[PDB]
Amino acid sequence: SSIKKISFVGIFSALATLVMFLEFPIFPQASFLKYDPSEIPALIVSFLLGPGVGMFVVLVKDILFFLMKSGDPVGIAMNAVLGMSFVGIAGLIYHRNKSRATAIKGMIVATLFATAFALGLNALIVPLYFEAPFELYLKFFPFILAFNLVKFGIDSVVTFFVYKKV
Ligand SMILES: Cc1cc2nc3c(=O)[nH]c(=O)nc-3n(C[C@H](O)[C@H](O)[C@H](O)CO)c2cc1C
Ligand SMILES: CCCCCCCCCO[C@@H]1O[C@H](CO)[C@@H](O)[C@H](O)[C@H]1O
Repeated sequence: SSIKKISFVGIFSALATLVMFLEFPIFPQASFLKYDPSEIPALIVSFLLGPGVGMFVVLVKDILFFLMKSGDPVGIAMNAVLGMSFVGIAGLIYHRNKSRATAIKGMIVATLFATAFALGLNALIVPLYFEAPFELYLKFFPFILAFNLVKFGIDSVVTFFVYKKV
């Protein structure tokens, strides 16, 4: 209820900023791809309060996380760009047919989109970030694909066993 909800968002984003400190590289080769489950707070916020609010959370989350981990602008900007895209799409699908069907149809789609958005993004970033030629990206390609497919897929199914578990 306005003031009651502003605080709810504020502590959930500050909750996600916390969870972002258990980030681990999962892939030993790809030390740049690091998994954190902080996209599960925003996915919950996006379902209750709307797609724009969910992106606001991951936006402020990564800003705070960047203020505390000052030294990864492009990486954090990548996580913010991919993160905002994951929740806003999942929020939008859920948000015209309250039917629980749109909950998973949005997560299946959002997981696929954010995965595709990551490959296209890294295509002109992994060359630029490592100041390398385009072939390095292609060495990393199946790991970038498997990562964001697993990261957002896990976040999709974990948020579902949160709604289930009630
Ligand atoms: C080159 C680079 C590529 C990244 N690619 C992805 C990605 O494909 N999917 C994802 O979820 N996060 C990705 N990240 C997010 C990363 O785990 C997070 O931003 C770390 O905080 C990097 O500092 C990427 C980060 C960098 C630096
Ligand atoms: C609007 C109310 C929503 C409920 C919020 C309670 C906490 C967040 C939901 O799940 C939790 O998230 C953590 C971080 O990702 C996980 O580590 C943890 O295992 C899991 O239990």
